[PDB]
Amino acid sequence: IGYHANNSTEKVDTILERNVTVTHAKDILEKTHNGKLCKLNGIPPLELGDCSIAGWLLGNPECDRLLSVPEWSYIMEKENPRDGLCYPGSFNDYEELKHLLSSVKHFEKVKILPKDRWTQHTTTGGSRACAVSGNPSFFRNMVWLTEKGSNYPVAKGSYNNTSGEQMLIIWGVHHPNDETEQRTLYQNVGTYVSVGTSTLNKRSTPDIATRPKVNGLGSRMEFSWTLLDMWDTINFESTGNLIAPEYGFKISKRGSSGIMKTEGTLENCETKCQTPLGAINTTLPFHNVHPLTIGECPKYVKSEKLVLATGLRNVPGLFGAIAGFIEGGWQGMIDGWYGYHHSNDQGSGYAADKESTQKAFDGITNKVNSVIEKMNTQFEAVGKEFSNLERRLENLNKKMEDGFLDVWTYNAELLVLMENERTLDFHDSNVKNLYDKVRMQLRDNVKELGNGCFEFYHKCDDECMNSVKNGTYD
Amino acid sequence: DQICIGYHANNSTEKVDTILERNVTVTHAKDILEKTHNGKLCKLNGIPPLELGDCSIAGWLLGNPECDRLLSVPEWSYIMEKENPRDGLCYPGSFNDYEELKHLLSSVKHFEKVKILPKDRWTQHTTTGGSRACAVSGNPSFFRNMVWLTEKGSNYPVAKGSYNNTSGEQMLIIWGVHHPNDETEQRTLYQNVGTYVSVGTSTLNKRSTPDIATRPKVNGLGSRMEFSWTLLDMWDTINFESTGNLIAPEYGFKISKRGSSGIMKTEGTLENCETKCQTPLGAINTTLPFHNVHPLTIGECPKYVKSEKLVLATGLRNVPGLFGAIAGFIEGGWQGMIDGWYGYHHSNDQGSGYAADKESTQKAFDGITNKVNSVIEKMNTQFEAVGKEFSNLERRLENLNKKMEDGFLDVWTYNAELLVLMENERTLDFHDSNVKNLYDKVRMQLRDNVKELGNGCFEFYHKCDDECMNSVKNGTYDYPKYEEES
Amino acid sequence: ICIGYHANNSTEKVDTILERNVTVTHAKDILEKTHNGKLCKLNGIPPLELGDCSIAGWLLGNPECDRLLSVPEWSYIMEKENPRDGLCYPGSFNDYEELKHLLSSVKHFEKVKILPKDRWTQHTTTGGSRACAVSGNPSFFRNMVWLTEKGSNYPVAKGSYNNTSGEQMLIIWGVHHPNDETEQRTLYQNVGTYVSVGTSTLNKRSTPDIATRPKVNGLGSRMEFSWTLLDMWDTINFESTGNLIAPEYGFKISKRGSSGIMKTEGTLENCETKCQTPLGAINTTLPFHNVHPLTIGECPKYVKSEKLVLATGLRNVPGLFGAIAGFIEGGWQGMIDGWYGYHHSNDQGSGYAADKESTQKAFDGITNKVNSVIEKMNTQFEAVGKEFSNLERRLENLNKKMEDGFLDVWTYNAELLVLMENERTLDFHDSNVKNLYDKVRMQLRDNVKELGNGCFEFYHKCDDECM
Repeated sequence: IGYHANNSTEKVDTILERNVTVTHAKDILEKTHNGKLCKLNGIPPLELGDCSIAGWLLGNPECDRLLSVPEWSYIMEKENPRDGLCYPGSFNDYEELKHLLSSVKHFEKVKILPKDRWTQHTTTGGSRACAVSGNPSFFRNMVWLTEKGSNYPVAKGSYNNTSGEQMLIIWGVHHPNDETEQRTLYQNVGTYVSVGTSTLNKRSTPDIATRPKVNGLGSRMEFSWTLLDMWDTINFESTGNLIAPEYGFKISKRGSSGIMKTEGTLENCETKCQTPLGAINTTLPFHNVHPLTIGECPKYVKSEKLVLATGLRNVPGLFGAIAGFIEGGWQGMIDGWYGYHHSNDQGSGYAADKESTQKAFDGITNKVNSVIEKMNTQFEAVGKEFSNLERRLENLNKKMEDGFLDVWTYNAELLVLMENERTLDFHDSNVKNLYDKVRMQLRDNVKELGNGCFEFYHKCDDECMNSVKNGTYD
Repeated sequence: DQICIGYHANNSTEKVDTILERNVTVTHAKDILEKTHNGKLCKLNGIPPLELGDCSIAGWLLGNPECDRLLSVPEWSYIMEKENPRDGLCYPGSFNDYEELKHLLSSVKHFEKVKILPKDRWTQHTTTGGSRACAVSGNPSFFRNMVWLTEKGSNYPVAKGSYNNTSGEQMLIIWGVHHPNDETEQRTLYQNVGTYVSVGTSTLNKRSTPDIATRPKVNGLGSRMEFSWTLLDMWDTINFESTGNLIAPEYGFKISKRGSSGIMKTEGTLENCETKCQTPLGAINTTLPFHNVHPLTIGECPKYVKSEKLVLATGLRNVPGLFGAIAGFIEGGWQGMIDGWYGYHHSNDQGSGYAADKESTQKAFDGITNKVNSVIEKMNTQFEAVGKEFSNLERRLENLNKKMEDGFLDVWTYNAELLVLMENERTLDFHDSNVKNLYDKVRMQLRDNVKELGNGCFEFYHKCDDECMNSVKNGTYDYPKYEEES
Repeated sequence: ICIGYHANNSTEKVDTILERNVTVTHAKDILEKTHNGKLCKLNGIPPLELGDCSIAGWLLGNPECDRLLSVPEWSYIMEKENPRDGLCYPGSFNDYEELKHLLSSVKHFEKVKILPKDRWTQHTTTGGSRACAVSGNPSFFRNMVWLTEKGSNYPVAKGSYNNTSGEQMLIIWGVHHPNDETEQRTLYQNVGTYVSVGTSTLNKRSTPDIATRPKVNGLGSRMEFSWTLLDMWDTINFESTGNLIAPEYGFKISKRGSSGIMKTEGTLENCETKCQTPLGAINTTLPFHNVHPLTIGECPKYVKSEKLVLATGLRNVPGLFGAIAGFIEGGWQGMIDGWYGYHHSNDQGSGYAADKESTQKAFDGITNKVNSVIEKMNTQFEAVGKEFSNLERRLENLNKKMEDGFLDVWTYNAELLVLMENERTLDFHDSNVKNLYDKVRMQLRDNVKELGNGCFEFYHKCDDECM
């Protein structure tokens, strides 16, 4: 009676030993990507290229050559894009807006307050900070309302959202550098910008103050945004300083996702799980490619290897058989894990025991499937956006992401160490029972050598052997 | 004459899973997953929930007239609110830090409405302002708890009102600012045009100005009322001052908490049962470590888990393993044995029978009882609310909460599933070992005086009466005899 | 010759999954529960000791905070729960909690004068108040300037500063909210005033909120402070027609790594640690601790356990494999060379001789088990104790629910890991003995009578050479 051995050099670790050589193994740690940024469940990412979401939505001219898909599953944005607010300013609840737009089932720009209908006001206001070909220009999607021939009548504009979808609408307030600038632009001095819906009520006043120049400008534009419900109306009214929308964005979501910081470009592959380094195609329970994934991914883990033993100890244990009283394995056996040798005056040979091998194999298959398929895997974004005044909130997020990282790493490491010493012991027991099963038949008619062999007292031809390996014999 | 070592079997069809096998039939099992509720919404630790019925918390606190018929308890342990109540801000508006206020009120040790700035004392101002958006019987009315200060006969003198909190408890006080639809409305209501509303305490400093703008009509109104709130400490004073547009409180709410809880979205009503753990589907009464009833629980509950079954094997493999005994060289089990898990058969010229081995059965039973108790009682279970409130501009914060709740869900589910799979293969193996040792314990006594058949039976060479058997099952036995030999 | 196992005077108890209060020959506690009682340096760098002050009081320069130490560098902040000296002049501080997090850990911190008090000619500059009194006399936040009318005139106040210090600079300013319109005038002449602050990033125009309030420290007025980080080479511009409480100083700040604040009454003591708690410092390699939840540094997983004892030796007898406390009824106190071994009775003498090879292997295995449980534990720098405002009760609870969530995960897992690993360990020893017995039996065979107690009685004579 003996056990299998081969040319393998695959090493695993158990709870009691390490660097233990086994005959076969399974790695349950995915660590390879494809290097490519891909579609996610068949739907592409929004490719911003060199733009920020602000620049894109406002219509920074340097963002004219963007692709713009009707639908996307996540957003590729560079870390520190180049083209954002060409006209220096700020964007209120910018991060909230990014989350909103992270994943969109349908997205269509539509004209809601046409530039031309602003008669009684100058409409061509631009600036060289938004220059296209030396010439002054402006956010393609916004209108800079300024005095007309020395007069700025109350500006009123409204829009009933009849597009049949929620609509994202953005507006701005211009903050002059000094009182003089305020006048040459708007005539009036104590101005206001007023925005209303069923939900939104807001009246801003310009904050005229002295500031350092950004892109050569001391003035600023502060943008705000809102979701106009279906069949609801938005009302703009202003005595000056209103930067009005010309367009709105029909938006229907969906499921919500996240933004991926990367320099690379979309490549036309598929994936259910994307990382900033490349896409992951795996059934394995854990990965260590990169923490900031998007999609349905394995548990990220701080391990370098998680190798599960599946075969037995390779010898060229709890039950004292394998590498025990049966000193070594048989390379000559290839039909299975456990089996017989048998020496006869009709010839020698190695014959695997198909029934106990098959059972052991079913068990190990079940173990590996348990460790792999009990793992619940849902869609997550991981990489989140936080402002400069949200350092506590950002850290709460980190402490949380790190918290799970440690839980999964420790558990996966130990699950593998514990399950490996069980597996080797399992093989040991399988052999010990095969030996005992044969011993309990032969009894007296054989001398138990002690090396796992039985020397027959009587002659045992090829017909007699088969009975022993069968369970027949007598 | 012969004696046989064996193990219990029964009519059971209960199946469990191990790490190596599945759908394995065992003689007894324990389900450690609670999945039944009582369908009722109950008191929580003896204290009722606040039943809002068709109202929102805003509607309730402000005194929306459609909320007149609410119960109002002095004390509650959580709040039942519908998803999308019907009666909130009858006069269209907003409520600042509304969600924070809901959390504050989620659980309250004592709650009493008290009159702090009596409506009548506002002489020099009109006080009867109402609106048909808050209509009670066609007629115009208003939030029962608030006062709409308006011009009196073409005059709106500065309005001053203060209150020293002498109630001996923190007091929740709410006020509002009215945002007219146009400048004309502003005048016919308040005369003055550049108005303000000013509120102060030792802690709060706020001056609002009305935002007069054009808006779509909600409940037929283009105007809006924006409410704010604060906690007035004990022995501290609140000062209101305004040249117009103040919607002043008439009442305040004595509030003493407590512990903080949460709000439950449901359509159902309180039913007068008890529970330590409430779900939107019904209450849970269990000692089990895990449940799968519903994620949004309130109280002290089992770990919610995405499993369908978590069955722990306690008995042995039902046969009608690591140690090669059970369903091994002892091919099957004995249905005829009912005194225990392991035991003897024995064939005598005085009769046959089955006799369980009380000492090894009792030990095995104590071990399995300890295993099950370990898995169950090591589970730490504290009071939590789970269901949280987030505003429209708090989608990131809400998602952080979800990612967190989902994070633990996966941890517990994976661990519970595997803990059960691992512990089950140990249990079956444990029984196997128990039998193997009982067999070996008998073999090592008899030695020569018996032929080891190989099926777990021993055929005696000498005769072994009922007195001889007892010695073998005792551990006595010996042996001088001998015969045979002969 | 016999086969048996070790026993000793030990009374150390462990629990397994099947039994409890089981006595073993040796054990290892993997739960750290001792501190040194001292508050210490953290990785060689001291904490900022605020003593009786709040961070506001410190930064603004509340006079009652004059005698503070002030280090150029610190790894965390000691602040009392409810300090005594904060805003002596009643008010508020905007995004205060965010500011505390910013300052929790600082690589370099230097106060520098950016808008000298003297250069405010055309304005009165000596404004004080008895709420900030130093020796009866009125005083004011040492780091701030109270700009007031000069002889009945308050010209537009302009002051700017280009950040040339070569480091980000934390700058703080305030707006004074008078009690009534009259106070506004006797302080600033003008009535419709504003305070305006600008940088490349910050744009803000505040107006004073004149209203009636209860007195705090005898004052109905209030000062509302705000703050900003002025980037390197960027400029900040102040402009105001009144009510501006201007900075005289700014704080060069370079961080670092970010940490947290520790609420405590104690004082720094000049010890070292990698892990500090409010009760004392922890020096351990153990995977879990139960000293205190609010730690700072690199600490073991906090856990709700009272004991986590790992069995390492075998069952102490004065199992799965039926040997230990089985057919070999008890252990030998007379054996001291190892865990398993032989007795042997000879006509040349008796004795106990441990089996060095199987003992050494078992010992290597158990050493590996204990090392696995301990060294697989990933331990990173965390702060745990966080600051939340009165209007952040939801956010604070999200943090608690999270901290409690992991506490339960680790506690349950550590408890069960120990229970499961202990029944494996005892069984491991059992198997080791069973195999040593079988290894000897399979040699002797016929030449000996197997007694059944783990001994073999030789048929032939077996001298010391035969043994």
